[PDB]
Amino acid sequence: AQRRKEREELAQQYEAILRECGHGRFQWTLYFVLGLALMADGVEVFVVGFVLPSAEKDMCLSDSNKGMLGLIVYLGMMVGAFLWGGLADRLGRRQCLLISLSVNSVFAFFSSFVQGYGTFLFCRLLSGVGIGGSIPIVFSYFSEFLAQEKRGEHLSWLCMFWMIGGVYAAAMAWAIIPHYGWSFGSAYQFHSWRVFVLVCAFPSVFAIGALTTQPESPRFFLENGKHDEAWMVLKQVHDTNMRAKGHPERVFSVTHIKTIHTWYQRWGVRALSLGGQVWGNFLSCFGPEYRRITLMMMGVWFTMSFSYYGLTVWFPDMIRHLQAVDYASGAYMVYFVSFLGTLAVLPGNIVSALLMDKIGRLRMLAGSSVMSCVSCFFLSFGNSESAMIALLCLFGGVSIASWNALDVLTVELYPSDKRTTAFGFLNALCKLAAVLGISIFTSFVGITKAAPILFASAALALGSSLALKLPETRGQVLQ
Ligand SMILES: COc1ccccc1NC(=O)C[C@@H](C)Cc1cc(C)cc(C)c1
Ligand SMILES: Cc1cnccc1CN1C[C@@H](c2cc(F)c(F)c(F)c2)CC1=O
Repeated sequence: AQRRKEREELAQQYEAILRECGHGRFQWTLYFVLGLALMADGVEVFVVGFVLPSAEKDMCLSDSNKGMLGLIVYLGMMVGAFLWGGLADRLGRRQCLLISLSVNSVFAFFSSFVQGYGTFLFCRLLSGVGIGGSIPIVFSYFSEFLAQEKRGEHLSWLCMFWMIGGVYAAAMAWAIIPHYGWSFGSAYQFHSWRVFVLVCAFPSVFAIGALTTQPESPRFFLENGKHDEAWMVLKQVHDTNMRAKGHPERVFSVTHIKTIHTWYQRWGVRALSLGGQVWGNFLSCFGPEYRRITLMMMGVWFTMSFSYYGLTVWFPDMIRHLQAVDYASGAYMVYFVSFLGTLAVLPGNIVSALLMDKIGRLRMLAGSSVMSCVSCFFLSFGNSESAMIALLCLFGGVSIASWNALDVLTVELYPSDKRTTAFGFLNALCKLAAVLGISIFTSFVGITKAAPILFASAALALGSSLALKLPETRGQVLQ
């Protein structure tokens, strides 16, 4: 009872202080810094989705060792998302993001020098574990600096870096290793998979370097009884914004902010305390206040991720089938399709950013889910490569807005002390949905076109039906 009152006062005062600080240079600099980490995450997603499965053909492997790489790295990403999301509520957003990016970079670097398939599997699994935690931490970290007036608009532009990371991975795959033999022979002669792996690790290193310059989230400090650090961070934000805008004479007027109050044996007891706190935070999401919201968010996230990652493997096989049919009358195609998808998402991002705070998160999510279902059903009517590409671009452009709205809802539906835990759980569920979608839609290669399309459309329809029951968060202070 007392704690809820104190946290409500803290949220109100934090929104007032964010309004006093304003929006400007600091927020955009942090936006680029966190976009670097999102770009690294997109690079890893593309590498798991397209590079490794094609490389498995070159690396002669048994029938048992066909799906192995992608499956196990996605499982590592699923584990890491939950782990780092849980730890971010206890150690801090910046600290856990730095640790996860360091793990990802170190093991991506190590994977280049391996001389075995199993060692490469191990290194890439650990790299996936490191990279899994980026999205929840990045989104919560950036949201805790945005006022309620335009938080949704500024959060909607974060996925462009994920798209750019996918495009960068596709371009580097096409350039460094086009139709080459992935063997553990390459001799690191530039056109090598080792060189490709080394180049793919640059965004993570740059993200670490940039993130070392940014301050920890002051909301985390306030929620954990660190008044002075949060005050210093807020003063830094205010001074940066006012100096950038040409008003260095303005003085930060905030005085006091509401605050909430052998070696291996010690490490063990501290780690047990951390684990207990993380488990308690996870179990709190299924309490009487948040259980229904958690279940509905789980359903919507699972359906959207399942449909998207099913289509990501269904579409290239359909393109290959159409090309074969035309002929009977690789990497560059994937890169071109990724570039076109990144271009087509941009109008959807513009519309979502401009309408999120104007019409609300619920209407955006519902309309975009309905349009995504309609476009997924429309995908079945294409009968040529160009028509299929245009329909997929339309589907992506209409569907990205639902993802943006769901990110905003996930940020705003949970309290600050458990936001990253809930987001990490939902992102791990999304990774599981991606695994299931890829595995199931791979079995559909030999059957027909219509059935996978109908399956994905039904999943999107279920997600749209579930989206209607979520509560609206527009106009509220950040919990
Ligand atoms: C920007 O890409 C990516 C980003 C991150 C990871 C992978 C990719 N790339 C793909 O997954 C290939 C292709 C299916 C992307 C795509 C998606 C949509 C909805 C429409 C279009 C035209 C392309
Ligand atoms: C950035 C992000 C934020 N929150 C959760 C997950 C993510 C990462 N994404 C984006 C999603 C997506 C949706 C689309 F409709 C597209 F067209 C597209 F290309 C990609 C798929 C995914 O896993």
